[PDB]
Amino acid sequence: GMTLAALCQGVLERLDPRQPGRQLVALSGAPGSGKSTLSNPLAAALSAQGLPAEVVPMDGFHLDNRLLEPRGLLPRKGAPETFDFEGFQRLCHALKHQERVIYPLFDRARDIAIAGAAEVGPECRVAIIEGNYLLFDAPGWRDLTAIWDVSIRLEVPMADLEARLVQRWLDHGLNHDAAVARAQGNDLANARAIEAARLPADLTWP
Repeated sequence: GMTLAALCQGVLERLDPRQPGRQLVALSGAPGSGKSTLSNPLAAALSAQGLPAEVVPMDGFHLDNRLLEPRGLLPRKGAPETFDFEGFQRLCHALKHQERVIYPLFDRARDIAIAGAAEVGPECRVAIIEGNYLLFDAPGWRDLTAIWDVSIRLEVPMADLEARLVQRWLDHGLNHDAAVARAQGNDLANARAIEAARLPADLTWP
């Protein structure tokens, strides 16, 4: 019930042109929410209105499997406790007042996070930070809401998330039974934890 145009305008109205440094806009979804398909056009819309914006994903902050494994966390990769929270938090802080900030990008195919893979530069006025746990009512995570200048929740029904996740796994070459089991495991449990621990957003799409 909201157009991208109205989303862009709503973000702009809520930002403060007089505010020193870089502004942060959070877009929080769940696994399967397709959040990157919203954040990127939003970045482009804002840039077109004279606010150069870029999308900064949180995925680069996954711990490596070599850490997760001995901790018994490997089967839950994607869960909040499988992220470098303190490192992500440090990035969010750096983005406000550092001119130039290097950060990691997650390589899905290789199932690793690559350090030194991306940079937010001084020309960027707004960072749209996208992730699953940006409005998440848990220790540490809940403190992030204080950092955001504007926050957006991407709201997708659980049923829709599931279907999208199964397709994901089907694409990966899993058969249907397997794809369902895989999705119903981790991803959907995370989606559920997210729904169970919602912090309020400035704006909700759609």
